[PDB]
Amino acid sequence: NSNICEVCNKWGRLFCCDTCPRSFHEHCHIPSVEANKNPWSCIFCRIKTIQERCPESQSGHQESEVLMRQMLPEEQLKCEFLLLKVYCDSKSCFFASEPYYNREGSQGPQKPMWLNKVKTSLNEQMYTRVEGFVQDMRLIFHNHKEFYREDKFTRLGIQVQDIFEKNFRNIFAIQETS
Ligand SMILES: [Zn+2]
Ligand SMILES: [Zn+2]
Ligand SMILES: [Zn+2]
Repeated sequence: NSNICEVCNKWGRLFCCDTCPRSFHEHCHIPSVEANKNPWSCIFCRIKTIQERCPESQSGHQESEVLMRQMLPEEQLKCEFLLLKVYCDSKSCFFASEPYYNREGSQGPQKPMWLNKVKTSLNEQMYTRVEGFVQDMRLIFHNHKEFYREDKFTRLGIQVQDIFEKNFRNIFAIQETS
């Protein structure tokens, strides 16, 4: 197995996947690495299994259909993996914890949002449809773009949104378009 966490790329107290060479810190994995279970399969492996069991799940889908899906166990897992893919980028540090807003010439957002809040919300089963999760994730980057206006720091919102969107299209097998 790898000797660094797949998500944060640091060593430490790592839990190893039994079906692939990835390793994780306990709270870097989503959901947090389970107490017992031997063997243990990581989220990458669990998603791969869904795909292998139903190869047709990879045919293209309309975003609007994906968003209306109820958060059954497979959709819950897919959103957890999508969230984890965002944390895998180092620029996610900017969006992880609760923000505050005091910049001359801007006003903070009406509805602040951050990754760890989405993480808690998924853990607590607060989202009933995929749309709930996706709306909160997109709000993170939208709030950032609006607040930072012309400061070049706005680009960090663009960059991490692009990671989110590419992974959303992959995980939920959104029909490819130009
Ligand atoms: Zn880690
Ligand atoms: Zn694995
Ligand atoms: Zn099938």
